[PDB]
Amino acid sequence: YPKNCLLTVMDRYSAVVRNMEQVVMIPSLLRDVQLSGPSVQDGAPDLYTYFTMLKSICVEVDHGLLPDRISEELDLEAQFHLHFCSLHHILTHLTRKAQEVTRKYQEMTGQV
Amino acid sequence: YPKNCLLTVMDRYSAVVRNMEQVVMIPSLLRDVQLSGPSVQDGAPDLYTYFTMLKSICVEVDHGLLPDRISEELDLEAQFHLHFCSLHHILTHLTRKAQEVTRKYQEMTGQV
Repeated sequence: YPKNCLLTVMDRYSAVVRNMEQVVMIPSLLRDVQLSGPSVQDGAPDLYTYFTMLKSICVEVDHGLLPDRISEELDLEAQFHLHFCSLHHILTHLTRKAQEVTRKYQEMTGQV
Repeated sequence: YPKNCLLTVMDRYSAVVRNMEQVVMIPSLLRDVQLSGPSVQDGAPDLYTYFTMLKSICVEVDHGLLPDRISEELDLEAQFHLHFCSLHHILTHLTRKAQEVTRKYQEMTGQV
C-alpha cells in the first residue's frame, strides 16, 4: 500500500489523533483557546470544540466508516460524513451491479 | 472490522469485480448489450462500457485510493472520484491540524 493513498492516510490520521489523546491530559485547558489564532465572542466554538471534532472523526475512521471562515473548518465533520457515506453507497450499488454483469455473461454464453 | 463498514465494502467490491474478470472471458461479447435492460441508439454507452467502468473503479479501490437516467449510472466513476479525493484531502488537512493541537497543548503546559 502506497504512502499517498487514502487508506495509508486513514491510519496516519488515526495514529496522530491517538497520540493527541495521550498528550492532551487535561482537555479542559483547551476551553477558551481561540480557533482564529489568538470578532470571536464568548460561547462560540473554540479549540476544545475542535479537538472534540477531531476525536469524533477519528472514531469513524477507526470503525472502518459505518453509516472568519473557520466556520468551514467545523463543517468538515459533516462534509467528511457526506463523502464517506456516498462512497459506501456507490461501492454497495456497484457491487450488486458487477454481480449482475457476471450473471448476464454466464447467461449469454449458456453457462446457466 | 464490522460487515457494514466502508473498508469491508471495499474489498467485497474488489472480490466481486475480480471474480467478474475471471468469468468474463470474452469481453467483446458485452459490446452492443444495452444498459437499459434490452431510446438508445448505436454508438452510445453499453454493457461493455459499464464493465470497463467497474474495472476502472476497482483499480482505484485496489490502490488504496491514490489521487433515460442511466446517464447517472456512468457519472458514478466521476462522483466516486470526487468523494474519495475529498476524503483524502480532509484527513490530510486534519492530520496536520491534530498535530498543531498536540503542539499547542505541549506549549501551553510548558513541555517545550
